[PDB]
Amino acid sequence: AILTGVPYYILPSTSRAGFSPDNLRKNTSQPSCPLDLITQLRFPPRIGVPVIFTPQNSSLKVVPLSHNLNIHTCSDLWFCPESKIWTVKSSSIHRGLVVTTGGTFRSLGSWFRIERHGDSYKLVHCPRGSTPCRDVGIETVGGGGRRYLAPRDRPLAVRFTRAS
Amino acid sequence: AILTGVPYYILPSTSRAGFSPDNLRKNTSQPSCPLDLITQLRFPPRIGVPVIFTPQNSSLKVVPLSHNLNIHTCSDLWFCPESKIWTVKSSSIHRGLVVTTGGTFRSLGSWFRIERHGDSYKLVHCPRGSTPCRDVGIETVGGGGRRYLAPRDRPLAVRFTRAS
Amino acid sequence: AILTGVPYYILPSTSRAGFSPDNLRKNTSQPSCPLDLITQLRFPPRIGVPVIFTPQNSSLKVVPLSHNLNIHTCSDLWFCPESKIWTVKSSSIHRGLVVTTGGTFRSLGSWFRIERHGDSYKLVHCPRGSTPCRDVGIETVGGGGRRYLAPRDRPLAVRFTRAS
Amino acid sequence: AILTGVPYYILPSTSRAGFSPDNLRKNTSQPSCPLDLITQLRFPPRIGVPVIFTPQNSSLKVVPLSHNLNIHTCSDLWFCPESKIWTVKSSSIHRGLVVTTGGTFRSLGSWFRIERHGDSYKLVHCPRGSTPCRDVGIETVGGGGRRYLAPRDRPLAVRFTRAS
Ligand SMILES: *[C@@H]1O[C@H](CO)[C@@H](O[C@@H]2O[C@H](CO)[C@@H](O)[C@H](O)[C@H]2NC(C)=O)[C@H](O[C@@H]2O[C@@H](C)[C@@H](O)[C@@H](O)[C@@H]2O)[C@H]1NC(C)=O
Ligand SMILES: *[C@@H]1O[C@H](CO)[C@@H](O[C@@H]2O[C@H](CO)[C@@H](O)[C@H](O)[C@H]2NC(C)=O)[C@H](O[C@@H]2O[C@@H](C)[C@@H](O)[C@@H](O)[C@@H]2O)[C@H]1NC(C)=O
Ligand SMILES: *[C@@H]1O[C@H](CO)[C@@H](O)[C@H](O)[C@H]1NC(C)=O
Ligand SMILES: *[C@@H]1O[C@H](CO)[C@@H](O)[C@H](O)[C@H]1NC(C)=O
Ligand SMILES: *[C@@H]1O[C@H](CO)[C@@H](O)[C@H](O)[C@H]1NC(C)=O
Ligand SMILES: *[C@@H]1O[C@H](CO)[C@@H](O)[C@H](O)[C@H]1NC(C)=O
Ligand SMILES: *[C@@H]1O[C@H](CO)[C@@H](O)[C@H](O)[C@H]1NC(C)=O
Ligand SMILES: *[C@@H]1O[C@H](CO)[C@@H](O)[C@H](O)[C@H]1NC(C)=O
Repeated sequence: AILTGVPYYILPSTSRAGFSPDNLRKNTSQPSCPLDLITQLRFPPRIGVPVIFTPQNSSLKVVPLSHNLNIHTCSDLWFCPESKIWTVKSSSIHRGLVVTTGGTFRSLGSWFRIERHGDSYKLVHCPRGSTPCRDVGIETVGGGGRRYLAPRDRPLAVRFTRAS
Repeated sequence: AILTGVPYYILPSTSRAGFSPDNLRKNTSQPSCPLDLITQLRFPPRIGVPVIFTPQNSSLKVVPLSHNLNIHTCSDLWFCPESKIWTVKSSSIHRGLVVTTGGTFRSLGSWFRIERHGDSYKLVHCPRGSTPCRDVGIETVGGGGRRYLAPRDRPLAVRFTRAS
Repeated sequence: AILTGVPYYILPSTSRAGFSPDNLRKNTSQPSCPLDLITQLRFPPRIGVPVIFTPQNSSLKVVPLSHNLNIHTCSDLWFCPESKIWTVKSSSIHRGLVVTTGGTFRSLGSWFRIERHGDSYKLVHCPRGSTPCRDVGIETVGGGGRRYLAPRDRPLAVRFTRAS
Repeated sequence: AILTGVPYYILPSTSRAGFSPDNLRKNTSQPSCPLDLITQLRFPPRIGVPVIFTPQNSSLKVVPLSHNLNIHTCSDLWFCPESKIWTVKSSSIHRGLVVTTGGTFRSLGSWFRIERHGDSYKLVHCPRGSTPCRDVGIETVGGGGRRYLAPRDRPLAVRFTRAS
């Protein structure tokens, strides 16, 4: 059971290489962050930075699977003027959509879902909060060597583990 | 994509409780199986027994959506004299149509289709291989406590996991 | 130093999920194997089946990096009539090139190279034994849930470890 | 792809011995650095010190091949009064052209290009930002035992690793 409002790390189902907003990797003040990607921490594999899920249905203590929710990074340090809230933006250099921070709670572009996938989970992003949704996977194109979460063809199988 | 000929578990989109033909659940020799239902494994949830999809178009290597196919259970054990092939039968002791094994390849009553259902899928059954097709859902009436697949008004949203 | 004629396991740089020719996964006699893929062993991660490198330059005891070589599976069991030797074939369902067994030593399509990539290695496949080469990576398209090695855009970072 | 502004190690395509400006290798304050060479770290092999690429076209987010760019060392320590920017100087004590730091952004002598070299890459230097460009290779003459980058007839095949 995934709990509303409680911090979890998102990890690949088969690795301990977690994820962080880019601004937190760089760890310095930024004038702005027009495209703050969520990148994988790989050398060495590190747990990353937690997130919190907020179901569209405000009344729910347990996060429903396959239902609209918001995602935001849980971090007391933050080096962007923009929000911690996840969204999706278009990018030329990454040749399409990428997950980024700097969103807005309950906006049209803010909606993701957690869905079962094999014996674990996938994230999907749902434009306008409805189908058709797009799986969230790993991309490298335009990443210059790093891996970043993006709406993809192939979902990243993930699991959630409670933070600290 | 679902590949023709390859075994997949059928699973509810939000659950880990999969499905087995009753005869395999009982695991004992049967004199006949006039109504071998596909029952859900719930206590505890278990992935069940895989199936294989065979499109009506035998050229097809990838199973298409919204086209006639057969389904059969993938199991080396089999405790009924009848086949592993899925079909639909009427049962007054279940007040209506039920999914069962014991069908025949390419027969009038053997045709199902996989369709999109929101962010995932559903199975429908197509009498004589034509529309109207009816959604396959979960029933309980006359299951002696067990839940089993049956054509009904509301579909069961499902996902597919390649076996393993 | 990678030694000519000596068996190694190819592993991803950051996982213990190795690789096997499909025919060895199935472990039964096949009438033929028109497209025997090299698939990753993931549930649970397993070391896989070794390979042997044979440099184009027959005189060499140490495998040269960035030079033409052949690859063949090292296995006393074999369930295909075709060879253990790696090559690349076109596939419709996988939407392009895939690595397969069933090749021929020193043929035009038999040539791969091991090249340094970050702190480890990549495999590339070199049509006709010359540039331009294509990185070998992981693909899923048309794999029905499995991952298979294919000429790709993005290389799989790999390491080699001596077998048993 | 190499991204403008992002740090990468330059590494020989088949080796782990990378490169550092001499002043960083010595790690001691210098009164001037008339010829701060880029020397290879060999005993043992070490990845060295990253550089950043800046295309002459400042619009460009991805570094293109065969176009004028500047290179500079990425280091917070710096022991020369001169800059981190790469250039080429004549040195009669090295019998000819050598790569050095201490250049100036966008100057006549500051232009290098990344070109394809077989299955990998090479750096060339372009006097006045035009052809003919000369290959950058490794020399040793007058290096007091050390190997250093220098324009020459034979290129050093290189690869690039994003820093880390
Ligand atoms: C379900 O029914 C099967 C009946 O065919 C069982 O297989 C049989 O198991 C016997 C006792 O272990 C064995 O003497 C028989 O040879 C075998 N019959 C066949 C055709 O294989 C099966 O038992 C399981 O599998 C066997 C091979 C052992 O591993 C047992 O420990 C298992 O219980 C029955 N399975 C279950 C889970 O009840
Ligand atoms: C290379 O030169 C640097 C000279 O600036 C060294 O940094 C200096 O290290 C001193 C002794 O540790 C320290 O008191 C100084 O504050 C510091 N200077 C500056 C500007 O940072 C450096 O020494 C290494 O780094 C320091 C911070 C410590 O970690 C030492 O243990 C290191 O040796 C010299 N580095 C090497 C590898 O020689
Ligand atoms: C990162 O940034 C914060 C705030 O600027 C600083 O206090 C902290 O020490 C930094 N370094 C590391 C290694 O976390
Ligand atoms: C929230 O969820 C409950 C139970 O699933 C439901 O009864 C209620 O109507 C939902 N509220 C909204 C606003 O969707
Ligand atoms: C069956 O599928 C093949 C491959 O897509 C197609 O070309 C062929 O026309 C189809 N046959 C029928 C009867 O629909
Ligand atoms: C696989 O196949 C071989 C030869 O047919 C057989 O002898 C072996 O026991 C098989 N099973 C396993 C689990 O390796
Ligand atoms: C094999 O390699 C050696 C050293 O690299 C070389 O001298 C020799 O000419 C090579 N032979 C062939 C046939 O390429
Ligand atoms: C620089 O690159 C941009 C983006 O590709 C291009 O559109 C522009 O025309 C280029 N400018 C010059 C001077 O080449």
